[PDB]
Amino acid sequence: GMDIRDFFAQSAGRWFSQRTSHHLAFKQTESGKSQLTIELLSVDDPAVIALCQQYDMDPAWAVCGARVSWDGTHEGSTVLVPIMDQGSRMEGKLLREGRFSMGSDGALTLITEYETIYSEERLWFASPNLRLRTSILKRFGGFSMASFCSEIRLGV
Amino acid sequence: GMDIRDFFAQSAGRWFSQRTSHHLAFKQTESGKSQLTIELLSVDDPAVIALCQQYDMDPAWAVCGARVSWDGTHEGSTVLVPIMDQGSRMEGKLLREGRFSMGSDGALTLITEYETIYSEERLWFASPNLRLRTSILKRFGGFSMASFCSEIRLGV
Repeated sequence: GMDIRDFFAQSAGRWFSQRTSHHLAFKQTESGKSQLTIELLSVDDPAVIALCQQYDMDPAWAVCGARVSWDGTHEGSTVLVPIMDQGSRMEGKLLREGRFSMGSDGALTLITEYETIYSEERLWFASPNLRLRTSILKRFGGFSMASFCSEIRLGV
Repeated sequence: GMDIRDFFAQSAGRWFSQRTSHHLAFKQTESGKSQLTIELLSVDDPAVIALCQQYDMDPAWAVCGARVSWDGTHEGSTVLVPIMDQGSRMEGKLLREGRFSMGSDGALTLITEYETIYSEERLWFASPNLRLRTSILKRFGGFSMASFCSEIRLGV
């Protein structure tokens, strides 16, 4: 019964991420460990504002933001900012430095599609310290990748 | 918007299964390929009846059944039979040779818990020829396993 802002807040913190990807066509599989740092940003934060106008958007719509940093294979940091839909607290657009949807079950779904490339990710908490996510990648008329991630909260 | 019977019918067929499991506590991971054969059984089928009475159940409740066979590491075959809930076509009990729940999104959820061991699996179709499933295993007060499976329909 939580919304995006709640989901974003919950995600905040340091996590150990274990990723496994299945390459459908080649019946292969590659896995990789990684560290993740999710810090919730306030609508006031300059990073948020920058992204909004960047996407030609008004910061008055940004409900919150987040800075996701990783490390492990490659590494970096990106900022995400959700823009609400007409009178909605569950669906809208997600600005990346794509569309999102919060569901009754408390799981977030992200969808970004260009032309032949469709990407669908689903994130959810199995525990306040266990975030999981699945995803599929469709490309040139065929599914090409299916992935899973286990993220356990670190602490410190 | 499909129900169990529909989900069971859809699952029927031969599939190539790719499984990856993440062992949380030890930050490990093991993957394995496998073949799967799902044949839908009718309430009339003797295998179904046997299981019902076996679970001290009346075959008049069984909406359908299924024989799941696999191969690859270990191998075998088991039968599953869903028993409906009072005036319900989405939730109920699942007899294994545990509780189930069909959702609006068309994804099935299976839950079986003894005492300290909790098991939650979620199956769904990303395509009529792509069935996916995630799961978590809680044991002795701690999550111990998270898994993902990609199943692409074979044919023949």
